[PDB]
Amino acid sequence: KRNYILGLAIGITSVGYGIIDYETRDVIDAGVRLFKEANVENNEGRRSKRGARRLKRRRRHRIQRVKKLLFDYNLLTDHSELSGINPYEARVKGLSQKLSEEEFSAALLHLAKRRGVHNVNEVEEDTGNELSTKEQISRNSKALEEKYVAELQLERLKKDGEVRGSINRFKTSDYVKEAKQLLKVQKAYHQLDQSFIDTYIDLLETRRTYYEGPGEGSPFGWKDIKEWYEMLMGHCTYFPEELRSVKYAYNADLYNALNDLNNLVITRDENEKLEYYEKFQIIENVFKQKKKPTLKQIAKEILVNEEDIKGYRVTSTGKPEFTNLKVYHDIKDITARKEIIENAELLDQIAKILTIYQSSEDIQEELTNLNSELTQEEIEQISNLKGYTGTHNLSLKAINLILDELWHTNDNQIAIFNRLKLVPKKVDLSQQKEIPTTLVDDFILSPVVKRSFIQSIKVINAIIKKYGLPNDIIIELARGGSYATRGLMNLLRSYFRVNNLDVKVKSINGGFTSFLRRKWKFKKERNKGYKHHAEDALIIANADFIFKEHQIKHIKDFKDYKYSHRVDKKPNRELINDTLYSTRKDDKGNTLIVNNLNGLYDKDNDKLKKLINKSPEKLLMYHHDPQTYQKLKLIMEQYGDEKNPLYKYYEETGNYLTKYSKKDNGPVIKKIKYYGNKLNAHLDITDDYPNSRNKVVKLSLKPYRFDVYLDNGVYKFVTVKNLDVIKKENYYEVNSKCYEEAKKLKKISNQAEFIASFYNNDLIKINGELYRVIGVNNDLLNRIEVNMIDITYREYLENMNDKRPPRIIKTIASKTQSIKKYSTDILGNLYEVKSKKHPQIIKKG
RNA sequence: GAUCUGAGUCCGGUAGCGCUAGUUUUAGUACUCUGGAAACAGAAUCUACUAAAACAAGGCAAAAUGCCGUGUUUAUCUCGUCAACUUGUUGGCGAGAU
DNA sequence: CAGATCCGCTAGCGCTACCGGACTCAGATCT
DNA sequence: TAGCGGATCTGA
Repeated sequence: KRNYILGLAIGITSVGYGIIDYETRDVIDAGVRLFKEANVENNEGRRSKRGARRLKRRRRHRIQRVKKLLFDYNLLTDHSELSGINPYEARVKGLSQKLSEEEFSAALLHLAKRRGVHNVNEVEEDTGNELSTKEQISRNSKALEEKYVAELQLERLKKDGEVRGSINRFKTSDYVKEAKQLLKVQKAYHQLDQSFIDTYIDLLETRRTYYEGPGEGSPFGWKDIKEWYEMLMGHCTYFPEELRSVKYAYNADLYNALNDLNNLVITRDENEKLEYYEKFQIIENVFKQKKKPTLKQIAKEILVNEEDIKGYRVTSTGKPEFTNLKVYHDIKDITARKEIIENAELLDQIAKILTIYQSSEDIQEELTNLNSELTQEEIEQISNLKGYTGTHNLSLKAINLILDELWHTNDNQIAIFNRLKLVPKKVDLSQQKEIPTTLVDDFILSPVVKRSFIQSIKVINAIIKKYGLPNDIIIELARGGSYATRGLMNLLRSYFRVNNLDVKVKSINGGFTSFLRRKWKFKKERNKGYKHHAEDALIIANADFIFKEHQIKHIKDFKDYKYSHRVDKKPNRELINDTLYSTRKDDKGNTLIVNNLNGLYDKDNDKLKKLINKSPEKLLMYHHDPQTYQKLKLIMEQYGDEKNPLYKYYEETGNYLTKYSKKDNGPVIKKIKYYGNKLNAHLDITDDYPNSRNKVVKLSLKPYRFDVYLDNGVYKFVTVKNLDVIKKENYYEVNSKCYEEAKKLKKISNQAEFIASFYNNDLIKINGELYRVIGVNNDLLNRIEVNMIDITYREYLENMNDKRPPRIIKTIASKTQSIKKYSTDILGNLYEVKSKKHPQIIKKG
């Protein structure tokens, strides 16, 4: 309808937008789009977890396979009990002496339990004494050439009293050697075939390789290593369809050499290009003779002085180096025969196999599959070859055409490609009115910048739909430098050009932006709010106005900012905290969680003394076996003013605090249990633990959403936890039984139906005040955590400068008058919304 | 100044494979009382060590052996179409609601 | 009963493949 | 990775 200049202030957590009229030169509308910062830590934690689960599942499956092996030979049965057997003593006995089949099974299962590290027996480094594994097992291996793993572990068990810890890391080769000696001794007495020993040793020593990955039933798996490398490697810079060539292919190295030789500038020829018959001679007398060509040796072939040579690439003060064909010389040494050397395609295939396949056994198999001329011995020699990794940026076909052209003409690669006329094509389809959001995914960015760009693209789409095609689009960026910015503008320019509705896209300069902000008065203070980002976008468009066209600016006084917050309705997230707590019934009859008090001998840690001063009965050692408590409390009161008597007592005696003993042999105490506050909100894990005397729970269960119900005037509130959502087929469905049960506790009438359903960062209007919901604080206490939409509560309190903690909790009780649900579009327009009836299905994909 | 190419260093990712640990329970041993006027273990379950087994709730798979589960996108409603393996949720157009 | 105050939340390495960026150098084309 | 899930505790 009306032309305008649109400013954008892309941040990590915010995309502020500002729309300034081209004619009146004043703001039409400005707003902010708030979203939680994308963090590499989130996905790295998810992947770290996925890997830990696979590790734990792999270990359990290996234990189960070992158990099946023991069953098939009747060594271990369901009637036998591993319990009561010390596996360390059993292993040390088995290395030299016969042992029973149940104790044999105990030793074998313990060996299969801990296998040792494989990454270190390949590469091990040692520097004195350190908290590293590569050095710890260095020291252990020093202690191993004398004795096996089990004997050293048992010796440590007698010396320090314990085996487990950082001291207990060893190599898989040591474990395999010990197990092999154990099995060699044991196979005489027991009925064990050779095949059983090899099967067990594979179970002990076998792990997946990094190129083999999970089972191909996984979404993360791959059928073959060739396909694994195919999806891994990039695509050609000119031919998107074509995959990159491996950088040590013979044609790629020839291409690089030809490129170098064309950069050569010779004066005696009075021309800048080198001759063809001369370049071929150089390449056939220097590059094919030396592993690394030398410019001085090139001077001999060119028959001209070195200072006449110019244009060679050089790195700092080093010699002028040229790109050399390592594959050609490597094949040349192992194979003197010239049919392999002559056939460049053979070197290309050999280099591709060497780069693709990570194992030497795989390389030999695929070299045999090549059915080439050279005999199997040279196949083994190539298999032993190493140093081939990475990919050349160009594809093999592009390299072939380019080198065929480079043999004759001395033009650089860009000129040859321009004469080859490959014209870039814009990836956007243009058949969608909105900017495609897939382009941001296409570009490689930091996760924070990628999410900010997606939000910015949707903001641009909404503005174009609401107001019309911008006259100009103007962008800033907080993170990513100017590189990500230029990618965003390449996207936007490509879309506008291909769709023929071209709009200028410009990024105002950071120095010029600072100059503009310094001009006049734009005060920046702490606790400004998101209106700060909105004002920055307005100032960005303001900067553009100065460049192309400051009196009576509406930017000075504009209390019309609209704040849009992203709503997170994504199911299946972190359900519950990973810590497992033990509970204990008190005298009264309430279930109390048990908390351990760690770091007793720490100067900074003074909790143990506070817990004694508050109430000593909270300590479990006061109630049970009180004499060590009385000794500890004598130590406690003796120091008094000292903040942590435990560390001081240990320092004076030289040893940590030990539990009371008349023989003075009592064990040292590292942690102390005390009684915690009673818990109502918990998840029972006690079923996992048979015959558990006391109930063991996980805590802090995360809510998904809460539905506000209204019966007979009083407002109710039902919480749907992340544990109540379960996945089937392609979708997520909340549990009907769990929802009905949770409705029973809140005792909502059957005739009542709910006002609305609230997800995280959803707008709610309680008693005429509108805040966005953070989450339900207490399900039983009927309180929900909220936050102010325009400014975060912490910043508002900091301006308010009060003592009260920055946290607002609202109670949905019998006294609240109204509850309303509001939604804002991405632009920030706020709407009262109508609710559906009881959402129990959410789609995935 | 910005694309392209290739020599390096230095950071950041995405996936994969493993290591030792951590929380908890059970069992055993130590240690704590008790008969003990003797043998024996009755309690206590606090403090350590060792083992096995459970670690986001769970869901698949059949053991001819293995896989998934903590991220990425997402304002709400009606409207006639079109899938989903045919009821309520989702591809797309319209329309409301500040 | 309504805020305020108090209190916890798994962890270190150790490799691998391929993708990206900044830099600095030697030369291409575009603006 | 500093916000979230909660329990206590004073007013009473």
